[PDB]
Amino acid sequence: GFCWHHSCVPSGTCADFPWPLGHQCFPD
Amino acid sequence: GFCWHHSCVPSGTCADFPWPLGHQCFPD
Repeated sequence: GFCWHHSCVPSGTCADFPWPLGHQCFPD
Repeated sequence: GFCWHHSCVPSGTCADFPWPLGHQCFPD
């Protein structure tokens, strides 16, 4: 997961970012 | 901006993260 700007997402989250990141997941 | 997985997206980009983080943009 991670925390951004006062909210967090859990382990195993993925999200679509602009390129060059594209689809990324957040193991912690 | 936002850096992850050896890449960065530029200032002024956004992404949809799961609740509760939701829709966020990346000032730097």
